[PDB]
Amino acid sequence: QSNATIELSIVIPMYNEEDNLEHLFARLLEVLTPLKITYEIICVNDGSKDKTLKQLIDCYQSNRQIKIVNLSRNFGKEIALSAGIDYAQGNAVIPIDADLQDPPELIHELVDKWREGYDIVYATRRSRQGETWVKQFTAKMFYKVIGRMTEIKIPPNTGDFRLMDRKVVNAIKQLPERTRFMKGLFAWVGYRQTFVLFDREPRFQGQTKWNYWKLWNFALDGIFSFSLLPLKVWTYLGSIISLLSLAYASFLILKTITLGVDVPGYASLMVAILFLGGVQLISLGVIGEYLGRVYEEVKARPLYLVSDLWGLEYLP
Amino acid sequence: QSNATIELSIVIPMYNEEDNLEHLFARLLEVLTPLKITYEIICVNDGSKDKTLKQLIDCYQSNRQIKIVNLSRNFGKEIALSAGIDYAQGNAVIPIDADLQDPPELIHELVDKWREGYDIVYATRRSRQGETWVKQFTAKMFYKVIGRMTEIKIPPNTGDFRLMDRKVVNAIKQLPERTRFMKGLFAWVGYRQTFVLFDREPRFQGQTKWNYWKLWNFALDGIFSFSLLPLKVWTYLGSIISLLSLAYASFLILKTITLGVDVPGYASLMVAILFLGGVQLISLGVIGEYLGRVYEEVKARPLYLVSDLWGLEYLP
Amino acid sequence: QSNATIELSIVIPMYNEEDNLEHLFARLLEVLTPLKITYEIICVNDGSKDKTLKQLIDCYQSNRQIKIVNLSRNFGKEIALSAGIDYAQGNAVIPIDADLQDPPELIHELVDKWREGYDIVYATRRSRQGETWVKQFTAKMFYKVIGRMTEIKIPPNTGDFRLMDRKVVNAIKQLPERTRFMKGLFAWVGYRQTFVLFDREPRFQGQTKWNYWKLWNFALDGIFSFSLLPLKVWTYLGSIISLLSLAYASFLILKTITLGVDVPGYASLMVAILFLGGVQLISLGVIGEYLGRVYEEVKARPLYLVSDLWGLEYLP
Amino acid sequence: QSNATIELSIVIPMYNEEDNLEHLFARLLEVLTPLKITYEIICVNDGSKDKTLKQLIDCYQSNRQIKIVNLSRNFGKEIALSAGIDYAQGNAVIPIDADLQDPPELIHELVDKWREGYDIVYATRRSRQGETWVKQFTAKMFYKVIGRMTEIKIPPNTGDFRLMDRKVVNAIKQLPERTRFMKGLFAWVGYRQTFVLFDREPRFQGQTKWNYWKLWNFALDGIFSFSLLPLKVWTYLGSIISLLSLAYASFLILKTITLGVDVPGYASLMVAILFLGGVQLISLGVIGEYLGRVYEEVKARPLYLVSDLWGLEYLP
Ligand SMILES: O=c1ccn([C@@H]2O[C@H](COP(=O)(O)OP(=O)(O)O[C@H]3O[C@H](CO)[C@@H](O)[C@H](O)[C@H]3O)[C@@H](O)[C@H]2O)c(=O)[nH]1
Ligand SMILES: O=c1ccn([C@@H]2O[C@H](COP(=O)(O)OP(=O)(O)O[C@H]3O[C@H](CO)[C@@H](O)[C@H](O)[C@H]3O)[C@@H](O)[C@H]2O)c(=O)[nH]1
Ligand SMILES: O=c1ccn([C@@H]2O[C@H](COP(=O)(O)OP(=O)(O)O[C@H]3O[C@H](CO)[C@@H](O)[C@H](O)[C@H]3O)[C@@H](O)[C@H]2O)c(=O)[nH]1
Ligand SMILES: O=c1ccn([C@@H]2O[C@H](COP(=O)(O)OP(=O)(O)O[C@H]3O[C@H](CO)[C@@H](O)[C@H](O)[C@H]3O)[C@@H](O)[C@H]2O)c(=O)[nH]1
Ligand SMILES: [Mg+2]
Ligand SMILES: [Mg+2]
Ligand SMILES: [Mg+2]
Ligand SMILES: [Mg+2]
Repeated sequence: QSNATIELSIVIPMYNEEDNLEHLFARLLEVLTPLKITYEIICVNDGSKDKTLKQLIDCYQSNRQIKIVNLSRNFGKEIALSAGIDYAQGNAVIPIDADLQDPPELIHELVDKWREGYDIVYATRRSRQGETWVKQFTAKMFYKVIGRMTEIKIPPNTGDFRLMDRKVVNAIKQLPERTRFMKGLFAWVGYRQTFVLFDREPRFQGQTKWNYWKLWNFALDGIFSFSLLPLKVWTYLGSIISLLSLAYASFLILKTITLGVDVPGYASLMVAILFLGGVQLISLGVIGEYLGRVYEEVKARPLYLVSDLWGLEYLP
Repeated sequence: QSNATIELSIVIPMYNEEDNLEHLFARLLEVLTPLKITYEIICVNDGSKDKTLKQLIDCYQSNRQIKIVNLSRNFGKEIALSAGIDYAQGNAVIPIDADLQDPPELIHELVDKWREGYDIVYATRRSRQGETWVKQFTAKMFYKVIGRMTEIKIPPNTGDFRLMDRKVVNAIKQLPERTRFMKGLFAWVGYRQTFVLFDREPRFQGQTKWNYWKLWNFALDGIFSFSLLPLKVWTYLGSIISLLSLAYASFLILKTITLGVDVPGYASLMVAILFLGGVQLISLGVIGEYLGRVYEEVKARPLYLVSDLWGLEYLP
Repeated sequence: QSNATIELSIVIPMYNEEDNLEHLFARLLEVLTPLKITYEIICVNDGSKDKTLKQLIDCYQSNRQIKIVNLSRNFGKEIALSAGIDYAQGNAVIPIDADLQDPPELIHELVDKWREGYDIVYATRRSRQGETWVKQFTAKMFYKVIGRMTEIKIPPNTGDFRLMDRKVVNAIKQLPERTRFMKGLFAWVGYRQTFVLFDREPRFQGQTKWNYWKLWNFALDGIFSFSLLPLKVWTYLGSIISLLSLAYASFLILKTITLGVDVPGYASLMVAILFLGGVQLISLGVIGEYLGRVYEEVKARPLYLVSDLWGLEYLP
Repeated sequence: QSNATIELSIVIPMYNEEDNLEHLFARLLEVLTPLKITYEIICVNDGSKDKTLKQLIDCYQSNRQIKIVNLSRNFGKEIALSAGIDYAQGNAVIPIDADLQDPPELIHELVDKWREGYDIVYATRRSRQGETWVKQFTAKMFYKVIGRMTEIKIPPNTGDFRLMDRKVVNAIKQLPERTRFMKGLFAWVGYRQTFVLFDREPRFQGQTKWNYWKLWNFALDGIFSFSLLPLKVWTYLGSIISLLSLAYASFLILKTITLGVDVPGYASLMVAILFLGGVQLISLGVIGEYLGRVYEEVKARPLYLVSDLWGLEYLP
């Protein structure tokens, strides 16, 4: 009997991952055989510049569970993951890395948490460990900032290693977004979510020169995709500055009448500067409010997500 | 004979509404039985953190008229109402609250007004009563402001308790909008609209610490979704300021030629400040006009709504 | 034999047009009978506040050529025309006014020009005549301005009285736009276009107190929907102002070194003011360029329009 | 046996190309007959103002390989090319010019490079030659700038003469964009790309008065469609200016306390000017970041492009 129903999809983005395919596939097979479930392995070639696709085709010829999504260009790991998840058909989908920095054995644990009713199972590191103090402090500050500014609650130490139920995968597919912060998006599609702790081996504990410009832009993407306060604060700042300018002008007139001293030219210049700056900041704040509305409209997120229905059929 | 056609949908958003389901359903059944019409009760669980969904499933098992829309997350009362209306199939749809602050008996009156040809029947409180003076004054000022700025006429004292005909429900479904002001949207879909007065009981007359930041943001949403004047005023303000700067410069030159006194440096600085501020305000106004056009485009409201046709079929 | 193919659609937007329906329909029938072609009359009730819809239904009961599009609200004459054209099915579509200020007899002439191969036949007044000098001068200046700024060539003295071939009607339907300047849109869908001159009778020559705020907003819509120069000029203005500030600073330093006089504080303030204003104007210009790109994207106009094909089928 | 499968499409945009059709078609037939492949010639009349369409119809009557796309208006060469490619159905598509400035014989070479597995084959001039020094320097500077700012790598000396595989054509059709920089778009859809060198004949080496305003706007389109840095730089500039203002104020206070001299009015004015300018530049930078996100959303580019699949079917 052929099930024809994939229970588990393993999505691996690959970029120059030759001389890693054999070990990765051996470990994955060793982990996935005891699970006794139908599975597929979607390997997404993200424009590799070496003999990765050739070895992938060699493995695909012999192993029926291997499928290849060959992207035209190198789009990056996140976009390769998105493509692999788009082409995945399992009831659960697990993104994993080809270098096996995240132990594939934990897949089993994830599957267990998936069978207890959880729709998202994050694989979270117990501690950051090998990451430098600067990286840890910046990550902690970013998470605190995004928690304060936004209404989403991104769990700590969560990477791309996770299990997503088919329902969560379809919810993520319902989000047409070109500027995606995946951590915030997974927090936003709030289903039954849990986490499984795992200690990453010292082989991959810390070895990375982080490009802090890329990290800064990633944090900016996360903040801007889920908060509009940076656009709203300016109208109130302009109102405060204009009020200060008006109060200063009133005080200058009061000193002119009660002391008989004409207002100095620099004081009038300061009043005009503050008033014009506040008016322009109010205009910028109104523009920012309307631009936030436009951004919300063009992100085109669903108003809601239905997780379960009783007595009703799902709307197309 | 099975009608298979729901005449009335009752949409109830629920968030932690356990220990209220029994009384709510008993009152609703007592009201809806004499109506002698087929009905459904769409209960929308908006991510309740207690045993609300369990009791909802218990009620759904026994009562065939109860259906449950279980949202993945807590999206808020308005979004839960939107989801329930999306899943409703009655000829008329009535959003009601689970705490029964709005008397369900008035449903009957609403249905009567629905059978007289009205497409929207608002349930309006006779007086605000228990609301504090600050709340009443802010609401009155907001309604006056939105009436002056916009072309819509939002009726006073209207809440979410209302009856919408299927035609109005479909018109609202035709509005893809992520930043929705529902009061203004219902005013904008102008069908045959009336209201039914009702005095809310002292049990729910006034007990609420209003978060005026949330109210302010709600008013901002309402003003910005139906008015573009806050974007347009800035170009005229900049034109006025630039004209004043040019007139001041002309007066300074006139005093330089007729009195033989060279222009003081502070006067020239003031002229430059005013001219640059006016030019930047004109630029901000042009940007605001184009941003208002962009906002109108991305709101993607239908150009018109057809209420009735004679000799023609409805366009798909 | 029943043709079942409407050759001509007459679209009439109506708002409080009772006591005009009898004369309008009599004149239209007198004009359209000699044409010996199948026709329909789409009357669009734009939320009339009198017994217009009742008389329209009375006429529709007896006359098989009358169809009624009843809009939910009063959306305005232009939107009512858009709805009527959307519901029209004739090979040619002619928008006409219910008061018959434009002679329906000219319809015949329009039809003639339609049979000579022209896709758009404008009905143009020979002279403005009754319009005041202010109105004529403002219209002439607006048309000159829109001709200079844009690449479209809006013909003079063209109103809503025109004939549009089905191909032009479908091209206009291909333009999803919520901020529409119909004159510019018809110029933009450039098919075989001609005009027929007609002298409007003194009964409707001039009687109108034009709301120049509405006319100004209409002109702004026309300019902004087909020109982006108001967004682009600001970056060049800022560049010029910044260059002037830098040159002034250089001249001040040159006078400081060649004359031994330290730069006065007001001169340094002026340099800073001009430099900051120019930098902010460059920023506003870059924002305006990107906003113009966004506006072009969200207007979603077709890249091209195909008028004829040889050896190919039309793309869906 | 009728193949019914076009192997090669030749897309020719034509604008006033009468007295060139005979030579163009003779040369094209001479080149395309030895290829021994099925082909079509899509001639796109871009609103020609002479007897171009008549001769095109005459040629289409006799030659079964000629098809005509008659655009309603003159939309420009690039849009005419887009329409012709949209109506092309060959496995490979080659845009060529009607004046035959690019030798059609090179088509053969392109086809050869297409059969070696390349999806895009650019026809690149060996040297610019006849172009003036100003044109060459501006082109080189523009290409260096777009290479530095963006992540795309536009090949040098590439024109519209190229071969695109059906897969690349479909990828380009997947890009709904009204503001298109085709060079950057072809760089962005990164498939197997190569180039074929060709020396353009002295008949077309250099004869052109380039409109540098149009070239400047084209370069602006290219930079803005693939870079957001012009929107991002302003927040950092504002931060720097605000920091300088704060440092200047601190230095002034330090001199006030350590020297006992009250701060001059011009110094305080300068501090206020710099602080307000920096705050407004930060606001403009935040607006620019959000506007860049909006532009990315409304460009609606696909997240990825799949070039090949193994074990999976293409997603609809
Ligand atoms: O453009 C691409 C496309 C796919 N992949 C795949 O992504 C998987 C793992 O990516 P990897 O580069 O090994 O990242 P990590 O090991 O998880 O750690 C990263 O941590 C930083 C951000 O997490 C990155 O900037 C660093 O490159 C890297 O050390 C592998 O299968 C790769 O093939 C890439 O890395 N880059
Ligand atoms: O996130 C949610 C989702 C659903 N519901 C449902 O909405 C119904 C009624 O909502 P409720 O909180 O009782 O509001 P009201 O009784 O109508 O009065 C409100 O008046 C203010 C705005 O109307 C609110 O901010 C206050 O929370 C509240 O006092 C109930 O079925 C709730 O279960 C919520 O209230 N919050
Ligand atoms: O909201 C609506 C909906 C439909 N119509 C119909 O439009 C037709 C003609 O409109 P009308 O008001 O008579 O305009 P005109 O006679 O063409 O002249 C106008 O010229 C100005 C702009 O053209 C308008 O602002 C003035 O109201 C009016 O004098 C009639 O069938 C009306 O019923 C309106 O006028 N207003
Ligand atoms: O609006 C249109 C529509 C179609 N075509 C067709 O495009 C082909 C070639 O265009 P052409 O005008 O001859 O450009 P080039 O010979 O490639 O060189 C150009 O180089 C510059 C930009 O490449 C242009 O601005 C100059 O007009 C021109 O010298 C011909 O089949 C034309 O019919 C146009 O040129 N303009
Ligand atoms: Mg790794
Ligand atoms: Mg309540
Ligand atoms: Mg009239
Ligand atoms: Mg040429």
